[PDB]
Amino acid sequence: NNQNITNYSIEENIINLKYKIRKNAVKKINTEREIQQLSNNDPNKNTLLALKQNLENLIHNQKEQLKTYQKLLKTLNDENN
Amino acid sequence: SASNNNQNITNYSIEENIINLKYKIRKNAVKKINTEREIQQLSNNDPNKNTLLALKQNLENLIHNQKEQLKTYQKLLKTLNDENN
Amino acid sequence: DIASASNNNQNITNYSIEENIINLKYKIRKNAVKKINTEREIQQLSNNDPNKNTLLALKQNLENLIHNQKEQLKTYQKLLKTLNDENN
Amino acid sequence: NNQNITNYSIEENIINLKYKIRKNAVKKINTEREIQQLSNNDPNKNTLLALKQNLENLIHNQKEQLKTYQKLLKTLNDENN
Repeated sequence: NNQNITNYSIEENIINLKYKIRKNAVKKINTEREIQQLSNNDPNKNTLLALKQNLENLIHNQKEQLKTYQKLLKTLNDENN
Repeated sequence: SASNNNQNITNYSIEENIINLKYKIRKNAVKKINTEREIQQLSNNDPNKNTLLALKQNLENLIHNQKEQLKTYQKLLKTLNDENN
Repeated sequence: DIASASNNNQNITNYSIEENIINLKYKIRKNAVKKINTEREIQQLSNNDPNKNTLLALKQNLENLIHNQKEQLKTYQKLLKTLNDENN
Repeated sequence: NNQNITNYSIEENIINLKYKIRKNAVKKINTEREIQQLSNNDPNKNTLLALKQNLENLIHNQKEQLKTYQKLLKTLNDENN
């Protein structure tokens, strides 16, 4: 009479986030890289920096998705664990 | 001679990224719907209510930043499929 | 033991899983469109071009992705009928 | 000209794939360990089996999309340009 894997579907959603976070971080750094190699370019330099910014927010929103799943998994395995 | 393509591969890489955001947006609208419903099948007390509430708010930002991501990727290729630099 | 079936009240079994299947449904539909694109640029392409090979090297794997995603959906779905929604 | 934006877009598909493969790898390993749960051949061990093995198919599939993209980006240093 024990829940089987139990804290499993929330374990792997946490993993999915860590690796989505570090991914778009790498993507972010590579957009800024690209932006820098462009100098007084055309209407691509400003489109990229928007895309860069969009990535920063996507990273913030995923970090708080993570913190919840993270902080929540410390909750349900509170007392009696 | 000239072979005026080169951009061949980047119309491609932008279209597929556009497709991706369009289906992510619609996918997350469902997740938001689902979330609002389990909220409603929950107590006014239960802590997991507050968790769900937040994951819904985070889902409201996500959809919004993916609308913005979409518009962008559009713009980049969108009109400026017009030989810029 | 045998009190009424309030499993439908407050549980993250209906949840967590539910979300994963919604994820798969829409990845399946996304990749179908993506493959349709690849079918299309393979139609408008050359038959001797360098891109026909890469494009004709991307559809392929989207076909297998679509198949492996359809199977993932049956599984997670089977894991749905099995627990709550006990086949009715 | 204008090939900076193109090396960018391929690179962004490439970075997205490295991390999808890496993420899908972590999920297999963690599904390799947990699938030897605790002998007690329970029901949901059947489900973890299928899940894990569709991870292998995902990984091998991403690994192919990414070599191509990598091979494609490679079409730039030397040969072309």
